[PDB]
Amino acid sequence: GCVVIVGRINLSGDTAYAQQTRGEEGTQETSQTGRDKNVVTGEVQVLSTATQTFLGTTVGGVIWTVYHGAGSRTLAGAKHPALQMYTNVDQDLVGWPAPPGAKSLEPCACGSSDLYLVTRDADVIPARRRGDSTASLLSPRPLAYLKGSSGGPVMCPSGHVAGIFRAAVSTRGVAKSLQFIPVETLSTQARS
Ligand SMILES: CC(C)(C)[C@@H]1NC(=O)O[C@@H]2CCC[C@H]2OC/C=C/C(F)(F)c2nc3ccccc3nc2O[C@@H]2C[C@@H](C(=O)N[C@]3(C(=O)NS(=O)(=O)C4(C)CC4)C[C@H]3C(F)F)N(C2)C1=O
Ligand SMILES: [Zn+2]
Repeated sequence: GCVVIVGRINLSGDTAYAQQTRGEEGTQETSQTGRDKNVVTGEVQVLSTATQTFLGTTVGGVIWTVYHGAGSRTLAGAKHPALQMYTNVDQDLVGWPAPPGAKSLEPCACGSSDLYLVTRDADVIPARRRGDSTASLLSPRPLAYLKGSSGGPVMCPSGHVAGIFRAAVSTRGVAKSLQFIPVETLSTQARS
């Protein structure tokens, strides 16, 4: 089937919030068709398949997300579904051309180690960067609270995107660190 945009998160300005755009029935129908009547607004899109829900982040004109969520599927669009311009299983990364209305986030270059994840519910979860692709949670939290936020943005204090949430370091139901796809990896991405 198709990946469907069932919601959005606008990060510019005040404390962000999530905005639902479709329901169960409409998302199933639109994953069957591939025709998305709704307009695209925001920098972070809530994405769903017939079975899974996750996030995508708009950077450099492209909606990026995780392969373990979208696989090789297409993204519903105005007229027809959009084909993936980027696919990399090793990086767990996939990318579709950003349609009209999708606002891109600017890459981070400040070197700030004080990052935060924006979840699918628009919660802010801070973490201290300790490597190229890892950041330690300031407080451990149950893994279930992070589920469904893969593909969401890992942000710097300035509002620029340092990375894309990919996986969690967890033990016995409790997450201690986030692992993400560095933003520098999305610019050096081969338009297949
Ligand atoms: C134990 C754990 C937390 C479940 C697991 N940790 C884990 O593997 O830790 C190791 C050690 C340190 C980093 C990581 O190195 C391995 C990298 C794995 C990977 F991620 F690159 C990945 N490449 C794939 C490529 C092709 C096909 C399948 C793939 N499957 C993968 O990983 C899988 C998926 C990923 C996941 O659940 N991501 C999140 C999420 O919310 N998803 S989701 O939206 O609900 C949903 C399932 C709908 C899409 C953000 C974390 C949230 F839950 F916090 N996983 C397992 C984990 O995070
Ligand atoms: Zn920055």
